[PDB]
Amino acid sequence: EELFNALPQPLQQLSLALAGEIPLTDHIFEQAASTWHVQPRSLTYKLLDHIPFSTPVVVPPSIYHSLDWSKCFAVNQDRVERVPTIDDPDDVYVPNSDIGPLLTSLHTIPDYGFLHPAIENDATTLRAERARCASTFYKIASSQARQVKLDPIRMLGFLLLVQARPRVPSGLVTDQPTRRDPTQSPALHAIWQVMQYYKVAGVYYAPALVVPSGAIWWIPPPGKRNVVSVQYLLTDLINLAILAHMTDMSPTLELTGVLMYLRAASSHSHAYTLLQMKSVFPALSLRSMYRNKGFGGKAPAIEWTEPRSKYKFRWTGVTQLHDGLRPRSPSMDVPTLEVLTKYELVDIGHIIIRERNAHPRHNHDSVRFVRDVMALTSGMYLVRQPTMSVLREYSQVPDIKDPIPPSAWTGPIGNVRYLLPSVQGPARHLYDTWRAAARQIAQDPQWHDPLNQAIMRAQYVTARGGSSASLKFALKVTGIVLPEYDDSKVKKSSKIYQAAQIARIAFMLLIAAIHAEVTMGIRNQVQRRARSIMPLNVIQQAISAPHTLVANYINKHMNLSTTSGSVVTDKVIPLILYASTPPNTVVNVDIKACDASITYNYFLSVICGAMHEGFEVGNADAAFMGVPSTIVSDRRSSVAPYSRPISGLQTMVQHLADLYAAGFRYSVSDAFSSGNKFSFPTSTFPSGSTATSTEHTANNSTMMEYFLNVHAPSHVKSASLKRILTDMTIQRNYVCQGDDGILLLPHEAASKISADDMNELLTCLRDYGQLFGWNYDIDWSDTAEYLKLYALMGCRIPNTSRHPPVGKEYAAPQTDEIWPSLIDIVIGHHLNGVTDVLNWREWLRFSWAFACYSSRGGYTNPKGQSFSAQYPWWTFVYLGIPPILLPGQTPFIHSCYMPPGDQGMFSILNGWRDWLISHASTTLPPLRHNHPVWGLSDVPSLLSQFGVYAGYHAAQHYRRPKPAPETASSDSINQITSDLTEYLFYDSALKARVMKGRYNWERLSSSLSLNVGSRVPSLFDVPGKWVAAGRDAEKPPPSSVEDMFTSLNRCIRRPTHSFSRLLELYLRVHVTLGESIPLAIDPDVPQVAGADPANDDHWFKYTCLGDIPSATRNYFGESLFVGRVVSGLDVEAVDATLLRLKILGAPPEAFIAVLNGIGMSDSEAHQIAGRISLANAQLVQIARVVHLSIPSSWMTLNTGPYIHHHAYDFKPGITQPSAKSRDKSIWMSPILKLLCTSYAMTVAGPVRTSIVTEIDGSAAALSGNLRVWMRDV
RNA sequence: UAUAUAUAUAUAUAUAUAUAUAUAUAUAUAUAUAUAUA
RNA sequence: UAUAUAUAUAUAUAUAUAUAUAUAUAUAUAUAUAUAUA
RNA sequence: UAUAUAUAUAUAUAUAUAUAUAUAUAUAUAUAUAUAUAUAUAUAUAUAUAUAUAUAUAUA
Repeated sequence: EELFNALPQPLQQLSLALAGEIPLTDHIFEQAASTWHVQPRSLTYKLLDHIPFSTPVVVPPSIYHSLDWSKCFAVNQDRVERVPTIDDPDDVYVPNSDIGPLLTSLHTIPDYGFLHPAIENDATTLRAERARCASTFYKIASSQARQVKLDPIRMLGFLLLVQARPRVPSGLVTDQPTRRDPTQSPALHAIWQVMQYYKVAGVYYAPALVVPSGAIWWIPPPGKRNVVSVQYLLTDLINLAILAHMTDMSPTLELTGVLMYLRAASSHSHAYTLLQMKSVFPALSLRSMYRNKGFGGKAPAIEWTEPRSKYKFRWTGVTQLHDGLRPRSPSMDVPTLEVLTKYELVDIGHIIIRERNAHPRHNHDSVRFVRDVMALTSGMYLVRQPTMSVLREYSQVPDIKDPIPPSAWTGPIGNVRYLLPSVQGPARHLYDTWRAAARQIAQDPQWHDPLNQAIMRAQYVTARGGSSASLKFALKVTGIVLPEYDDSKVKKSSKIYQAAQIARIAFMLLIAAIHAEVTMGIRNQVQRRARSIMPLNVIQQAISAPHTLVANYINKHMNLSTTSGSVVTDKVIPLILYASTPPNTVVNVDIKACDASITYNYFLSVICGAMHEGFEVGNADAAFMGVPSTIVSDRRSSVAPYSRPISGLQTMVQHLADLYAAGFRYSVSDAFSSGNKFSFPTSTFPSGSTATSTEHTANNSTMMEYFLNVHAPSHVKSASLKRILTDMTIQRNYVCQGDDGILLLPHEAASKISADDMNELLTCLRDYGQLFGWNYDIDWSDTAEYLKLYALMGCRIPNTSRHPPVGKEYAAPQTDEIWPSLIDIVIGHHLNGVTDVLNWREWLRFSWAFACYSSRGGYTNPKGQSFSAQYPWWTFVYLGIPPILLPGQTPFIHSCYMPPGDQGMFSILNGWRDWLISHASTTLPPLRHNHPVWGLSDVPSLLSQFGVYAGYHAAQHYRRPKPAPETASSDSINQITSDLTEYLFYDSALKARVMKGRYNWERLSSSLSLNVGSRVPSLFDVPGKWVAAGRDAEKPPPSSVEDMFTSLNRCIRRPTHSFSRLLELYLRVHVTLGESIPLAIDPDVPQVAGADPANDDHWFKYTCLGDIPSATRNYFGESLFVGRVVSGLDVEAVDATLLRLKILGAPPEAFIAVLNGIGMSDSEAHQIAGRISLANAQLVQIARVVHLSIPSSWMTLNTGPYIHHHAYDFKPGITQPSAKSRDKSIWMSPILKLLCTSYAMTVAGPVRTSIVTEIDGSAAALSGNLRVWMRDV
């Protein structure tokens, strides 16, 4: 491969290491990283010359047809709009224009350019129209290019490097070498052809270059001109090329994707063109697979347990597939082909359909094909001008087909109107439901509990926030002089900052401020319009409390919130799998825009009236959250009007209804556009975070229930449909979360419902939603779409396109981040490639290349010095990336499921133990006195020679700079503290409780001499945590950066030869692997697409353990003792301390002090303390006391039973008696089991039984040291 | 000039039957290559 | 040279899918004729 | 409306006193580490004295 010869020497070495030829070393690790940072990026394109492509792809010159930008922008009413070219009002995206004329030249790199300083000045100072339009166009065009985790060229360099040389085979019988090869990929050939336009003297000038402040462009010569779309096309091509290789797809499918992108790029508005024909691929493949005759195969047999509210499922065998079970819904070929005819891409459909017809039976190949084809959709984070986005989304109002007549209301109650009893229909149903819930909320001593009140107030504060300026204005307007703490370096717009200002003020004085402006933000998306973030101010968030509370009660006490408890997201996995099984018919539904359709004229007025009436049952004089009862005029009786008191809850409703009727008033201040901030109101619900899911899920459930039980039976025609539609209820037939929803039909007896009845049913539902202005957007394709998860016949399909390898969202014109953060990006990037099942061997190779580039970085003072550093590669091992090849071992023996942290280290060393010991003896002189785990052979020196300690400690170092304090600012720190504590401790009982607990605790901890300095979670530190978070949200000063680099280097250079005490002790255990465990399911049945004999290790791991989490006796430790806690503190810290105390045998008052330290009253403290026992605790619950946790990668596997009865901590016939844990086994055995299973999961291949065989020291010695360490911390 | 109904012709779509072509799967025969045995 | 296994090609048979042609039925559009109304 | 004088209030500057916070220096106490000195114990080396053995020289 001449390309391998083209690489420079260090990169050739790195490629050899990645191929598994040689063990990786820090030396070559640096040489590769360094040289990448010094050579120009264009050379990566230069590498493409040495690929003899043989693919049938032609790049039409139609691409280079820049449409003039001047006609794509205009300003009216002093705002820069997009003025769409086509008559479609949605063409509001970046056009296809030549950016060239707007460029100057840089002094550093003369070839590339940036915006004219003249243009931006005139747009800023003169507000000149054309200047502003040019600026806006330049800003957004640059931003669209910036939507990548790093420069795409670097990723392309990674792909070439790994693909430059075939990987060496391992000894495994399932290690199939790659079937795909270069010179056959249409993507790379396409990149070659298109890039031929950008060379002048064989130099291959990149069309653009991304920088921290955005992206720069190259000035074209007089002959040529660069269209911004080309850059986007390159990114899509590179992303597709990487994905195709990792997914190992046929070149034909990649060919179709290339043609797909080219056609989109040829026309104007590359983004808009792609967006229009988005769903073509899933419709062609996923929605229509088995609509033929030769159907068959094996399918999972999943059963839903009787208490369906618990969402518990059981795998109970397999089911043979046959024609009677084949999908009933019509295919999707006709509409898709009709759409494709518009863009004359019918060939793509013909190719896809013909290829699809080669999979008549459901098996691994079929789903693998589906996974690959669905991976063809564009992975670009689309971005448009926020001004257009806000103008296009919130300009919608629902259309009600039968409005509530005005005569249907009673007389006013000051603001609200009650609903007349004579009114029926869905509105009546909605009214009663909310009213009933309001009644239940009304009398509930759960509130007025001071602890619960603390939870609600604390829930309102986060590091982020907004609308602070509106807050300061509104209160200053009403004569309220708020405090300030600027010297305490914390952002004013933080929700924390405004909360501190409010602490002292009597609440009712603030009531006028709730009718104030709210700022807004935008977050871009991959396959849809960008999302919206609308953070209310703290006061508004407080007022809306009743709305949330009632919604919560509706959810938690009707359909159990339809999984909106979100305890572990994986509970939806078995649900959709069950929903997609052949015996069941499922329908996917979701509100078209629930945020935009909920409104006051129809919905909120009804809810407000119901809540206000529902609160009538209760003491009319009972203040709630500092809101006192007031007098309101009642005008229900025209003959006898009067005024009566109303409780604080009702007063809240009175104002809340007023606000909703007035409509939200937003203020847009987009930065990408130029000087165009303004404010306009809308009825669109905020819906900026999970706090909105409760309301929409409640209304979603309510309307669905009424439709099923009342509207549909009264209106449908088919008698058979009526027969099956009856005996159906939401609690066992429907789930939802926000707009999203799933509806599944009762099992038709050995049969399926007529599509005719389905059409009748679906039609009526659409009309039902049309009544009150909900577009239901339903579909029926015998698949499962819920929370962006896809299941087909009980097999999960990872939609990889939603996690593009290169793409990353950036919501601001500047990246605003520092170099070390890139490491965390790499770690998160790699995990997705594990969550989604890719070719695990090749994905690992690519990951290391990414890591190598990220391993190095530098910084420069605003005026002064530069700084630099880089990590030894062992860091990434500690961070959770398996090594490819260790010295003395064979490559590719470590599975991706290897746990991060100490566990991964221990497992690696445990396997590597014997070779290290023997090799150290030959190579080095013995150490001077005996070692606990090692002999005299002195492996630690060898590890230092490998730089293991350097990497091990380097990964421990922090990666974000720290802000500095000040003393007059500390007066503000105290002022900030005092007020935060004041806001937290509204009453006095909590303060007395915490103070008593803290005083007793330190007294006990010192006098009993457990230890001193134990940072125990307590409420007094919660404000401190808030303050630190608030100060951290600020951009750090350069001095902090310099401290980081210096500290990091010193930590790297310091010669240390010891791990943490825990890892040192963990090495004392010897673990061995026996035979394979009995299988969970039939290996024939596919469960996750791509986890097949080709991708062996995933296929092994899933097959052995089974995917369905089925903790019938374990419950994965979710039964934490402290169900109710305040924000800021960590439950996982609290229970760990409690168990640690219990193991240490502390006296009960120690528990009492600790519990009282977090607000628990003495009585409940005793009650809680009594529950603490080593028996009822779960394996993971107790094992976490020493930070032994379950890796996130395991959350999709049924590891419970294995850990329970497959990891033998003491097998009688194998273990040495020295390792017998004896009585301490009650808390020793879980630790050993966790270590054992971690090692077993580390190695590749099938899961084997794990057995402790020996502890070098006695088990007693191990337990004693552990108790010491537990007492120390 | 227009609307409605009926008949006839032509075009398009859907269903069924027959013929031809192409693709895929399975079986059998023949040829060629590679491996093993004699 | 023969046997056995694997791969590829060609021929024949059977099944499935798609396309094209012809026939029949149904729907829609257009033209022409006839009737009725304006 | 203005000027001059006196009194009172508010703001700004400067000086002095008191309180609180932060930094620096000095003193005292306590803990830990290192060095040195003195005493006691054990080991090793060297020197001197006495006894015994062996070798060599001289005398009888």
